[PDB]
Amino acid sequence: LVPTVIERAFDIYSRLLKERIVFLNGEVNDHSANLVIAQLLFLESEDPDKDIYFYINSPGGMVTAGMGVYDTMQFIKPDVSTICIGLAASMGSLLLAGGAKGKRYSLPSSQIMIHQPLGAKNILRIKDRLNKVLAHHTGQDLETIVKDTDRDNFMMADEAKAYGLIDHVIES
Amino acid sequence: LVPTVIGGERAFDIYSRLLKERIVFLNGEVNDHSANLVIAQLLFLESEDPDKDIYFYINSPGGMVTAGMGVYDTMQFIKPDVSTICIGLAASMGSLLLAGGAKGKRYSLPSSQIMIHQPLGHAKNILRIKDRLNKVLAHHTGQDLETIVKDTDRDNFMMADEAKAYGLIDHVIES
Amino acid sequence: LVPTVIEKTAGGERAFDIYSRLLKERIVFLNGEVNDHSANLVIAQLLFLESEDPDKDIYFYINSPGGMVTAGMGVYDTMQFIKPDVSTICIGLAASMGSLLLAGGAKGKRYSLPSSQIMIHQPLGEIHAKNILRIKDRLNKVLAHHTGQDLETIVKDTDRDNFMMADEAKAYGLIDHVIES
Amino acid sequence: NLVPTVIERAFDIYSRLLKERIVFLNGEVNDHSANLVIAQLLFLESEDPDKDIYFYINSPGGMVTAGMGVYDTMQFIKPDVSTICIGLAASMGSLLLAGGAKGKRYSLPSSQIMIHQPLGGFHAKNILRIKDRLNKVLAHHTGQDLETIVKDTDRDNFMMADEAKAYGLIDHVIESR
Amino acid sequence: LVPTVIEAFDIYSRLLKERIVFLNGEVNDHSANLVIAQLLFLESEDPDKDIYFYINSPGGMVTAGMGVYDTMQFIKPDVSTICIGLAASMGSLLLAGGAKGKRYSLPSSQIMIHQPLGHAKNILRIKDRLNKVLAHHTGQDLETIVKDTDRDNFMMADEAKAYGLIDHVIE
Amino acid sequence: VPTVIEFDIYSRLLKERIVFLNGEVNDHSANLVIAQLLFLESEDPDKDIYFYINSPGGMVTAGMGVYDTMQFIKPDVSTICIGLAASMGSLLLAGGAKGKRYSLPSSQIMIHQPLGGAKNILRIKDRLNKVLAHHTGQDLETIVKDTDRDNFMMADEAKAYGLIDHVIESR
Amino acid sequence: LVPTVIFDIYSRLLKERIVFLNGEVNDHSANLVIAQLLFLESEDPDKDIYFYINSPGGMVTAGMGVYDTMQFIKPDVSTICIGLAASMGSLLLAGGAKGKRYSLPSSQIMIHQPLGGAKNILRIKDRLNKVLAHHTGQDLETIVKDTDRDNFMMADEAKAYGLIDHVIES
Amino acid sequence: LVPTVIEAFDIYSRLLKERIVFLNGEVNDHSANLVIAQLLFLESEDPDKDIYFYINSPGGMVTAGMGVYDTMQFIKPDVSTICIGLAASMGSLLLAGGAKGKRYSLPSSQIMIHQPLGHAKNILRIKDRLNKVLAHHTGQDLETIVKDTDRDNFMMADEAKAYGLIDHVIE
Amino acid sequence: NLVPTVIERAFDIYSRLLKERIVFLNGEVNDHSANLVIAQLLFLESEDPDKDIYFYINSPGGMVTAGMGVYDTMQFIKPDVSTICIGLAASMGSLLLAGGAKGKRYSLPSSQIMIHQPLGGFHAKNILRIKDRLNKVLAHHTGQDLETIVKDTDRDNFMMADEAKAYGLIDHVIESR
Amino acid sequence: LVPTVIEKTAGGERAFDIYSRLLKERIVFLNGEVNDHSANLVIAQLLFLESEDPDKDIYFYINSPGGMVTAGMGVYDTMQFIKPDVSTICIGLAASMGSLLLAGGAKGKRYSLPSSQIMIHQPLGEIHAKNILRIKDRLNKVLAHHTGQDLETIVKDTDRDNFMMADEAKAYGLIDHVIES
Amino acid sequence: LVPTVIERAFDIYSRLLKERIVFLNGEVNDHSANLVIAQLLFLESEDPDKDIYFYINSPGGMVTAGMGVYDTMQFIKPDVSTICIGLAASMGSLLLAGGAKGKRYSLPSSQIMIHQPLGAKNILRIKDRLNKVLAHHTGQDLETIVKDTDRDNFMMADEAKAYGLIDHVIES
Repeated sequence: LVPTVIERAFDIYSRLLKERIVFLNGEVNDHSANLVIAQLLFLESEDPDKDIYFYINSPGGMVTAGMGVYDTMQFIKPDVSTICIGLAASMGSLLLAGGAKGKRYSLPSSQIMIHQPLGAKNILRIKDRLNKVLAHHTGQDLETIVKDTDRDNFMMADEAKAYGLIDHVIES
Repeated sequence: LVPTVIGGERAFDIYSRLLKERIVFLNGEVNDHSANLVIAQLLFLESEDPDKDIYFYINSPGGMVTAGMGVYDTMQFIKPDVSTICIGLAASMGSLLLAGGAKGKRYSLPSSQIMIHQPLGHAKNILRIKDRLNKVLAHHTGQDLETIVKDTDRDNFMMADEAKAYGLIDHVIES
Repeated sequence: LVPTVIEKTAGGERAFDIYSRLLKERIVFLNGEVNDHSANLVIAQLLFLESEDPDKDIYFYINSPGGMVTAGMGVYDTMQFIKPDVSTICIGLAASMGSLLLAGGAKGKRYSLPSSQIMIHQPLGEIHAKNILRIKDRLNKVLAHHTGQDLETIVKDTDRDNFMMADEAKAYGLIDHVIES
Repeated sequence: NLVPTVIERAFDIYSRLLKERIVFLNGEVNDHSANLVIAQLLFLESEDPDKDIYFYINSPGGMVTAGMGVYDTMQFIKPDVSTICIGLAASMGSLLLAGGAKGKRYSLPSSQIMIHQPLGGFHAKNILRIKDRLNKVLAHHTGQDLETIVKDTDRDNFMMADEAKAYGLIDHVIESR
Repeated sequence: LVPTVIEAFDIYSRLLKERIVFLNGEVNDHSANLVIAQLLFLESEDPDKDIYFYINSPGGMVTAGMGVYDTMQFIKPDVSTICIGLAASMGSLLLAGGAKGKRYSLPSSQIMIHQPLGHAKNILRIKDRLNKVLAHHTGQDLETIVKDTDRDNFMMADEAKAYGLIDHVIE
Repeated sequence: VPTVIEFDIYSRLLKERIVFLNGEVNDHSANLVIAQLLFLESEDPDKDIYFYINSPGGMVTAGMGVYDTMQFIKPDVSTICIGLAASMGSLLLAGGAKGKRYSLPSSQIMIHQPLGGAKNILRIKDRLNKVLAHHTGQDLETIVKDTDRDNFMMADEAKAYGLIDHVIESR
Repeated sequence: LVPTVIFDIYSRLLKERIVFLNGEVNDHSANLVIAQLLFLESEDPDKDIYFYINSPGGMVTAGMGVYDTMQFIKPDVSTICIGLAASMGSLLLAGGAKGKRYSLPSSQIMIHQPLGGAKNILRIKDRLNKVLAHHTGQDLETIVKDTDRDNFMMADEAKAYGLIDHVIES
Repeated sequence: LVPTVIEAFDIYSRLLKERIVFLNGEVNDHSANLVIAQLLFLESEDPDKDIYFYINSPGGMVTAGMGVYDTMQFIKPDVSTICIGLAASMGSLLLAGGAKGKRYSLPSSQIMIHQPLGHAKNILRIKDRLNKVLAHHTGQDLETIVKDTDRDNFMMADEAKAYGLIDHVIE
Repeated sequence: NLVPTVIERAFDIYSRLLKERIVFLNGEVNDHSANLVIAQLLFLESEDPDKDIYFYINSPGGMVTAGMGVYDTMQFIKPDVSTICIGLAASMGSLLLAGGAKGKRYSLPSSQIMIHQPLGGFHAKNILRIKDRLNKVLAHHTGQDLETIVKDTDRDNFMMADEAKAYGLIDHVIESR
Repeated sequence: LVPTVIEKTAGGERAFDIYSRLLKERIVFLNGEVNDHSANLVIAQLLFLESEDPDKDIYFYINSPGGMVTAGMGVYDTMQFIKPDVSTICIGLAASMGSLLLAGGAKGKRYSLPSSQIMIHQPLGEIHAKNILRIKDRLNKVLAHHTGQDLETIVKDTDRDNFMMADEAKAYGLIDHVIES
Repeated sequence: LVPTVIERAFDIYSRLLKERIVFLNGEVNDHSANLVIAQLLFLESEDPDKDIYFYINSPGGMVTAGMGVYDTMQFIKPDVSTICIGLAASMGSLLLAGGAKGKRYSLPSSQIMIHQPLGAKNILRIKDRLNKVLAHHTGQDLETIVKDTDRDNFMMADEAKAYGLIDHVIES
């Protein structure tokens, strides 16, 4: 179902990749997470000083995979600007939240959710790290995050901006 | 995979032919795969030319709200005006994407079915998303919210004629 | 679907999938379960990169929960005996054969991103005997070699499901550096 | 669909390594996987009858008729076929490994080599005198008497690379570089 | 999966350039029709050069398979047959119907003339035609062929050479 | 399965006015309990029913039919939790007769009711909170607070909370 | 599976003229009710039947065979509700003896019936609304409006609507 | 399938007459609830005679399984435990929670205190309670129990006797 | 559902033969099939602790923990358990057969007896010292040294009834009446 | 569903399924594929009938295409070593183990109905060897014994799928009488 | 779905079996054929001189199984009267045809078909025996049967009586 473009033959995502556009669409997992990392590493290699535009529509997924992407965004040289174009739940909100400071966006009707669900024992811990990371990027107190996450504090686009997950709603 | 000149194969198919003329299809269920495709095509057509109008032909029974509203917003906030043409069925998110078309360019073919009811899809309180939908359906149609809220409650069915008078479309292509 | 990159290289205006493009930088990926299919893709790529140059480093990005011990052994062995240093970089998970593959990288060139998780549990995974699992001792020596750890320590922690964050794996000796910029 | 690929449908890593006369057997030997090896071995022979072939083997074995086809093709064609074990060579896998050119049969050190060949072979009764050509072939390449081969092919014996060198199944164990 | 050659050709396409065709796996309309297409194609390219038909099959459909046999027969170029692995049922017939003096097997192959079930009962005078075909090409008495087909006679490369199913075993 | 006289094991225990709810609360399982409660009412309406509960809950519709049937029959329905009382199980356990609700010490009790069970028609949610509050001796304000999160409880806390009256620690 | 008395638990409650519709109304579930109603009528034609309902409804054809069997038999069919009554469950609840239709407070009654159960021949849906209008006491144009709408009603509202006589609270 | 006795009793029913109960296979609501029913039934028949609880289980659900443990504890009669085959996870706990001096194993059985995954992360202070239970009944230090549970400590009948999981090995 | 049955749910042929203290193991040893034997062995013990039990075995084996449960139950209970092989006794099947009362272990003459015990046993590593109690048990009942048992339990050796008598796995081969 | 027969027998007014009722006349049935489940029902019944009387004949009605060789061997062996003569009667098919079971009946008491079909093909049907199929020789001797036929004749005709009508099986020695009234 | 009767508890077929009524319903196979043989053997044993009523509604099935039943009907002492109560195709017609001379019936609307379909090679032969058996019971020439069977000569109840498959149509 994916169309093709010229300028050479290109699928549409591949064409949009040339303009430094990366997509995450649907659930985060070893396949979808590793392809984002692959595109990010590639775009850094082409130009280490040009911004990348990371469009996110995700109900989240695996934490190991998602944190792989999150780390990669922080530690590549380029600024990864994050746009939410539908949803950003679970790891979707964290990857959104972890975009480059001042370049985190959402469309108005999207739904940002910050609760990280179920998907060895003392090992969470990981959850503490997700709260500490969300607190850095939003600026909230760690306590505020810990109270707000073990509860699916659902938020519209304007509510997420107040909370510090994104920087700008796109009304234009 | 359609009639192909020469999934992610190497070919120039019918949809790739018509994308060169800025035409875009939503055919079938709205979901993460299908919605992201529209949004990808809309972003692509904008970077090619930000002034030329896009022709977004729609035949959907609806589906996911989050993904659907993601398309709606993209239609609104890209510079190019998006024309909408209903070519069979426009229910739930189909009707909202249709009705969300640029002012003056919201078409439907004579026999099409527009249905404006929207079904569900922790939480319960969280479905004030239904109020965001009702505002936007009122904003584009021109109807009152007390009408839109009540009228978008029951499974209301419209032929193209009724969808013009209601305000979901601006014309009906008899010529 | 996998994205596609078009380039030139004094040879032609060539077209690569995103992974083949990164293979030009000597970047191989192991992503997901270690089985025959995925272990031979890795091994294939390592041989290809050696055939192109046996001295330039290889950067092996690992995000695996593990899998087959024989298939992973092939990869581990391939990493040791091709001429170029295989630098390993963990970008999510490295459990079981994955943590052996991560720890089997060149001295001083094993990395992990900060949020990655590493487990050194070596689970049970045609017909052959229990005493014939002296494959288990080889894993434990391979790990004890590469970590700098006492063999008794590796035997104690491998039948324990002992989970570690990135920096803890640094402490234990599974990696050399966590990546912080 | 296929895996790390250049295009101009696509030119995968196995193809790229076939330009270098490198061939794999990965997973169980069957009609599909065995004919692929046979077709590569024939193609490589026709490109250049004199340059060597490098056959990297990771297999639990499988079909005897299919595998014997591969085995036979390796002796038939003009090129020396070097064999390298890169994980498992079991049953037909061990036979194919052991059937590489004299002095050019390698194994990685962690590899497991199992000469036991189990049922099914495919109608089947005493006409599993296929089992006797198996053992003659295995005897010829190893230098073992036919007694020991029959003894050891009917018991599930497991060898690491060094026992496999000792036994004659392979000439070298890659312990370096 | 099938590797590719650049000069993008799949490996069987590239071997087709050298007039080499394969029957691998079960004989059925699809696989039989494929072999027929290749034999047709190669003749139109050159009707005077041999074709090399490598066979690893356990047989299968009689109609489909006899279609392949008939095409081998009635095309101009000699079709030389080489067994690599198994030749059972319609595989052993197709092996045995290669050009005279040009039927081969590699020495570890297994050849089986028995042909099972794969209409009416009286319409297995198709069975009679197969046994004639096998008799003609082997040199054997029809009585011998009919004995050895109802029995599941299993032959190695040497036995098949002695029976007349193939002309040479090659090393 | 198992059988006895002085009848499966569950039928035998139904003579001693004992009823089990075991596993998911659905139209099948709810109705058997309702049917058992009704039968026990007609057999002797003064005497007490002992209702054992080990369930992660299920349907609200099916579950509340059991709740009502406990209240609006003659007998006191004494509840005991013997493993798990989640979702509707918490409520059915909480809805036993006044002063007659028990739990075994290792039991886990969870008042949260998940979405399974459209829109504002989830005012049912307020009837649950009210039903709980009324039986718990706890304010609608904290009851809604706790049912909006995955709030686990041991038998000790459940008693202090109000959900049960006695934790069995003896004979 | 199901317990035993002295009979199985449902048969023993049939000894006291109690009948259950549990889960979906279909050929199988509806015919069991229909056979139980006939049996109770043959045991004593005057005594009241008690018909507990917990259903999301289902097949219109089968569910209307049982609704007719309630009217056609002599015994007054008391309909009690114990959790849910949607689609045919709403109709079978309403179709009980006037003076003897009951519910429990937490129950959820829904008059809406789905699509699944010739096109013009679904004039059957207009018979449905007539029969509801007859048992409720409402005008027909109120019923056709309300059905087609997902209008959820709890026991106190269902009393006001005419769908039921009482609400049990003791 | 289960044979029948006439005196039609199934064989487990007939052994119930001699106060013998089985946990065979995985511990889950169904199987756990069954065991609880039998322990309840046998006490009402006679609260002063021992019960003989034969255990061949690899464990399973913690909630369900602790329900069985608690019932064994708090009923009047001693529940003597006998391991025939396997006692892993909730099986080894249930074995170990039998009456003091009356916990048995046949000499070839395999006993494993390790308990895996089968809510929230903080709600595995259930893990703490299990390790207390195991510590209490074994006589071991909680530190030892916690070491040996996170490890997959596999014990034979003799080792389990030495550890205090059982009181006797019998021949 | 069940098979040739009297009623007064039903009284099948296995029940009718259980009145005669005859017990079967039919098909693979698992938690369901093994506990059935254990429950019968216990029931027969409780009916009458002194009269013998006749255990007719047709099994490819299966689960070691489950089967050892059966094995142990046979030694535990008071009654002599006679074992009769009626087709296959393999792995756990051969162990159960061999674990019958001294002098009361029979086999029909066409039966196949295979002492090879394969994986899976069930987490599993050196804790397959279950394998060492297997061999001690097999050694005790047969009279074979532990060497020979370890040698022969790890190779797929097949015995007809007369080799099984010779080896000590059974005391008698039913050649009459 | 299986029909049910009610009777009396100085014991009670008992109730049998149709097969248990015929078991009172010492009639056992093997119907369909020989496997572990069906071979033990047969063997169970044979032991039961012997336990009731070891001298009264048993009438074993066979309609099977065959199946497992070990399971059928059990039945064949059970037929030889219980004290009462097992008369066999073929009522449809007897192929493979079924024809061995039919032919394994008591001397002079093996029957078939006229329209029955008998094949003596012994097909291939945990892990063990090819030479270990000297089970095949035992079948061939068991058949050569019971048929009166030369062992070479049985070896020739068993790998041939040699089909026979009832009266042909009489000629070959597989049965004694065809039933004609 | 099968009801129960008194006089003792009885399923309906079991009750009807006491009046010497046997049923074959649906496809002929090892299960359904062996149960008819079992009932026939049983009814002979109860009374060897009382007729048995064999009601047949069958599309036929396996020939080995069906010929097992056919033989049993001929060689038990009782006369097996055969009634067709719906269909009697393939082996259904042969079992119908092979009822006791003068006691073979059909209801008027039933459909008798005499073609034996597909379900080693020279082995048919069996088919020759089916034609010879059908010729005995009907009285037709063997040639007539051989021509008429390798063709699905379909027949109503009155046409079957003319042909000799049954003796009487039941119009009363």
